[PDB]
Amino acid sequence: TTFLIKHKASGKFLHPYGGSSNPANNTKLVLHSDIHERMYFQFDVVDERWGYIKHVASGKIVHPYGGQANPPNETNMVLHQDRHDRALFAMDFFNDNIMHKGGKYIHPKGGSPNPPNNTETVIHGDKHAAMEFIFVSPKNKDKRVLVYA
Amino acid sequence: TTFLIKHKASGKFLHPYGGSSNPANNTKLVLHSDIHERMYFQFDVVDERWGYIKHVASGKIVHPYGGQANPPNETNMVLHQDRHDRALFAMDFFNDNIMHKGGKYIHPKGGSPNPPNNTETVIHGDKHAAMEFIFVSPKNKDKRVLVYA
Ligand SMILES: OC[C@H]1O[C@@H](O)[C@H](O)[C@@H](O)[C@H]1O
Ligand SMILES: OC[C@H]1O[C@H](O)[C@H](O)[C@@H](O)[C@H]1O
Ligand SMILES: OC[C@H]1O[C@H](O)[C@H](O)[C@@H](O)[C@H]1O
Ligand SMILES: OC[C@H]1O[C@H](O)[C@H](O)[C@@H](O)[C@H]1O
Ligand SMILES: OC[C@H]1O[C@H](O)[C@H](O)[C@@H](O)[C@H]1O
Ligand SMILES: OC[C@H]1O[C@H](O)[C@H](O)[C@@H](O)[C@H]1O
Repeated sequence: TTFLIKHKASGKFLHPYGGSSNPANNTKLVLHSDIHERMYFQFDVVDERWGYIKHVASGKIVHPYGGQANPPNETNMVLHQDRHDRALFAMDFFNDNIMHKGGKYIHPKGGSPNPPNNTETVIHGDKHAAMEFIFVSPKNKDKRVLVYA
Repeated sequence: TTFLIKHKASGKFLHPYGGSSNPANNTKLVLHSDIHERMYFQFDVVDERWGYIKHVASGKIVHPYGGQANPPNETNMVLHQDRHDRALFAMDFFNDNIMHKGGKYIHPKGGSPNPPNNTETVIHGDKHAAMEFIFVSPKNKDKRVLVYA
C-alpha cells in the first residue's frame, strides 16, 4: 500500500529534502507541505511489526544517519539504499508514531507542533503530540490507510 | 495469516466454548489452555484497522452478544455468522489488546490475570494487564505474527 507520512500536529508530510525521484544516499528527510509522487512511501514488512520505510520513487529506505542500532537523540533521519536491521521501524497506527528498532521515535527536529517547511526529522526518545504521525491515502490526505500487508 | 489469540497474562487462548469445528450462533468465547485447529483465527480487514475476527474452522466471526454498536460492560463475546458493523474490531498489536468498534475491549470476565479454563470473555471499557492479548503462530505460541494483510 502506498501512503503519505503525515505529521499529525501540522499536516505536513515526510519528504526527501529537495524532493528528488532519486535522492542520493544520506539525503535528509524533512517535513514539507507539498504533495507529489516523490513523497510517497511504502512499508516492507520484515518481521511482524518491523520493516523498512521505502521511498517509492527511488527504492531507498529510511535510516538513522550512520546506521546505529541505538541512535542517540537528535540523530538525523536520511534515505539510504542499504537494507539491514538498523533500518527497521514499526508503523504504530494505534498510538500514531513511528518507532525505530532501538525504541526511539521519528520527530521533527526541535519538537514543534508546527514545524516550517524543510524542518529536518530526527530520532528522539520523547513521546508527545508533536511526534505523532498518521499514514494516509495519496488520493485523500485525511483518509488513514493500512500500511501493513 | 492464521493465528492464536493468546491472553498475555495467563497464556490461555481464545476458544469457542466446547471447541466445535462448527459452533452454533451465539456460542460463547472462552479462555482455554488447549491448542487445536478449532481455536485458530484469522482477521479479515474491512476498513484500515477495523475488521472481522474469524473462527477459521467455521467461518463465523466474533460479536458482542446482541450485536449492539455500544455494548455495555459485561456483554458476552460470542461467535455468529452475521457480518455487520457491530462485529468490527481492531487488533492492537502495539498496546496488545482487542478493541470493539464502540471503544471497549475484550476481557476475561471478572478481570483475573490467571483465570481458569472455560472463563467467559466479555466487553469492558477498562485497560489493564489482564485484558492484554497477543497474536501468535499456531506452530509457536511464543512467536508473534502479523494479523493484518
Ligand atoms: O468482566 C471484566 C471486568 O472485570 C472486573 O472485575 C474488572 O475490574 C474490570 O476491569 C474488567 O476486567
Ligand atoms: O525539501 C522538500 C521539497 O523539495 C523541493 O523544494 C520540492 O519542490 C518540494 O515539493 C519538496 O519536495
Ligand atoms: O546513514 C545510513 C548509513 O549509515 C552507514 O553508512 C551504514 O553503513 C549504511 O548501511 C547506512 O545505514
Ligand atoms: O528534536 C526533537 C526534540 O525537540 C525538543 O528538544 C523537544 O523538547 C523534544 O521532546 C524532542 O521533540
Ligand atoms: O471450551 C473450550 C474447550 O472445549 C472442549 O473442552 C475442548 O476439548 C477443549 O480443547 C477446548 O476447546
Ligand atoms: O449475538 C450476536 C448477534 O446479536 C444479535 O442477535 C444481532 O442482531 C446479530 O447480528 C448478532 O450480532
